[PDB]
Amino acid sequence: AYFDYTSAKPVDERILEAMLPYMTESFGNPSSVHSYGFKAREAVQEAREKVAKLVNGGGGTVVFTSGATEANNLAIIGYAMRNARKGKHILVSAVEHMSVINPAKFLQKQGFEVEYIPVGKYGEVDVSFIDQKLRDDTILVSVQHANNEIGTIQPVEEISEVLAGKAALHIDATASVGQIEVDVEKIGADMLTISSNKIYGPKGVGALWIRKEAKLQPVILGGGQENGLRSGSENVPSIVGFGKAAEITAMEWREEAERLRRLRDRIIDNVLKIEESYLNGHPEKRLPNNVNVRFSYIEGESIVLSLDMAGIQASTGQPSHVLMACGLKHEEAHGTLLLTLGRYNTDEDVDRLLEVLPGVIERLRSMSP
Amino acid sequence: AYFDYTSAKPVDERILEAMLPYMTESFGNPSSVHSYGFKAREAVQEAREKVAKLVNGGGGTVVFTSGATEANNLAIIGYAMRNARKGKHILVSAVEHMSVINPAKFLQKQGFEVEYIPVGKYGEVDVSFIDQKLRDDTILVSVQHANNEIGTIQPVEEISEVLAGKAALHIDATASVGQIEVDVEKIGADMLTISSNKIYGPKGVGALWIRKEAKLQPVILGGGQENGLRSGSENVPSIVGFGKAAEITAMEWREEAERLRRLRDRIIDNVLKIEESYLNGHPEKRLPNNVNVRFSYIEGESIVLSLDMAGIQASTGQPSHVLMACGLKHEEAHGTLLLTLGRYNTDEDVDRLLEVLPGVIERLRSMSP
Ligand SMILES: Cc1ncc(COP(=O)(O)O)c(CN)c1O
Ligand SMILES: Cc1ncc(COP(=O)(O)O)c(CN)c1O
Ligand SMILES: [Ca+2]
Ligand SMILES: [Ca+2]
Ligand SMILES: [Cl-]
Ligand SMILES: [Cl-]
Repeated sequence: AYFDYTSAKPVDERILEAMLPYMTESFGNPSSVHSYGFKAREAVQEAREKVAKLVNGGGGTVVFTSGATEANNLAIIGYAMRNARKGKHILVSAVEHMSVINPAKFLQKQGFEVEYIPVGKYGEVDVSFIDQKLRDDTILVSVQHANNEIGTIQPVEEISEVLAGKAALHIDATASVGQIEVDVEKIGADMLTISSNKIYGPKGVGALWIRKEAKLQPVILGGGQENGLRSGSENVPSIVGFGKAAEITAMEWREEAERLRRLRDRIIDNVLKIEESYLNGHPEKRLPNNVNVRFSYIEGESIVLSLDMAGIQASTGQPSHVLMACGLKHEEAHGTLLLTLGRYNTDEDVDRLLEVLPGVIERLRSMSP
Repeated sequence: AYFDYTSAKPVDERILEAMLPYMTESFGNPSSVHSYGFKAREAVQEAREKVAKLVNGGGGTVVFTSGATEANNLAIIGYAMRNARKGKHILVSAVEHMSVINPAKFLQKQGFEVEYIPVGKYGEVDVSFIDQKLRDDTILVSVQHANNEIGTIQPVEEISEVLAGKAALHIDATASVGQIEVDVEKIGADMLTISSNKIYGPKGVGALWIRKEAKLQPVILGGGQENGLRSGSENVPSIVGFGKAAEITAMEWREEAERLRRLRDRIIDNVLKIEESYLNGHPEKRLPNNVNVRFSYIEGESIVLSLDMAGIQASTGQPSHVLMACGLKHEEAHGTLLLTLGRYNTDEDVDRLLEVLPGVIERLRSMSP
């Protein structure tokens, strides 16, 4: 029973089917000026449209990348380096993915003033902090749409109203696309990170959606693909799969989200029956697929081990920077179990989790001094 | 009939077969600490071994990337930024791929002294130039193993002897792996770029092989995968395909090279029967898969168009920086046709090319004033 979807997902069989013809039969380079080239270019353009449409991104351009990490690097470093003449103050949430944090830290070494936005006890960013700390030399703000570790949905719409026409807003939507509504006009994104595999597309591809008139400096240099912003011969099969994923997700995500919510709530209601159990992240303003719970007197790693031994895959998340930002003590954060759900989970999976987990907690507590 | 293999290749059916299980069934993240994670990690390690073995790279480490462009960026910018305290003089060949040149140009903006190595009339780099221009503050030299446009094989072994224990040698081997012998001990590479699709693996993956004790600064920042040098969740299916490609290439490349040579020589012998036809690149020290010819009074683009119309895919290569570096005039470089061969070419393809091409040249010349 697999409850580790936020670490990796399976490629939907429908997506694979769409990809395969581009591997072997129609394998052209989109830059080539012959019929094989043309078909590849047409496939890429299509795929590009399907990704844009998913997030209502007609007001900007999709840039294909090798995944969310590269796209986050491009958003943070690409925008900041390109726009540094307008100011060098940057605001980054304390609970961002490391593929946003470490680029921010790189910019600190390049002379940018990076100020981290604190979060409250459920991991919600402090919007009054952003309003207070916003300056005329603030050029960029990065706040994730939601947190993939503790599930909390961020108030990005409220943030966008604070930042309107003063600083660019980068929103990492890796955890939210296909889970909750992601409309770059509603949330006011200027840049939006998207992961292919998080919507059951192929690994190894993703995108940064960039709003019209937002200028970036490329990170990857070369033959000038992606209109100069991201060089390298197009990975047409992965792009096509990503496109198919996006189209499928546009049609199916609302139903899937409700199904996952149903399984999530079953898990949470019952797991919290365990003595001295605690939910991490917001209990309602929360991704449909996320259950993050900690247990007194226990190590998360041993839960994960015990669950593995019983054929259940899970995660725990140097303790998590996210949990520490919410104010957990070292000992509290060490007892954390992360169950993340997905397209192929069943009621039987949840039955199985719920039959095993209470005894796992009991045994590990028997061991605590 | 497809003669544009250096723009894109088909994925070998055997490679696809190896990849597929990791798409849907065994889809774990190698960083995950459960059975799905373990299998993914084992697959990646294996694949990694198979790529290293192909280039005799036991004396270093394979770093997986999204392809040759990213790997070239990593080699040039990663090494240079990391080692800049030892000097900031860099030597780059005049005929390098743009995914080496544009990173070099980026470094020029960062205060590095980049000096371009000239080539002679067949595109061979001037080794006496390198010896003359090598200084105690030269930290890096980038010379491709061979040129994918004009086919010329570079004297990298001789270059390595000049540079032994004074400057790092980066060799872009994107055009050579699987065509000619690539042994990083024989050619003295400190960093070696490898492309997956160039050996009929999946697009969207490649590697930089890095010799032990060579230090690089990462370009892509995040979760610290690839031992910190290249962050991002592993694209396990593409890595596995790359690995399979490498294993297959180790076994089959010598036979394939001879077959391609046989087809190449047929083409060259007969195409040069055309009046005022000229081979570009060295006629013997040349990749088995490369035919680059120009024709007086003609535009390469119209040849390519005419060939497309007859169901033959080819290429022409702001004129090519490679051809201009060899000293061609604008008008000469504009008349260039690039036929690149591959695993699936047949004698019938060559028959077809040779039946069509002479009449194509005649018609286009009828049009010249
Ligand atoms: C010799 C050489 N170097 C590297 C590259 C870059 O490869 P890619 O566009 O697949 O990233 C190319 C272009 N196919 C090449 O032929
Ligand atoms: C919210 C979030 N941001 C982006 C990433 C980076 O994704 P990847 O490792 O696939 O590049 C992750 C890690 N899965 C994530 O969950
Ligand atoms: Ca603006
Ligand atoms: Ca050394
Ligand atoms: Cl909160
Ligand atoms: Cl020469």
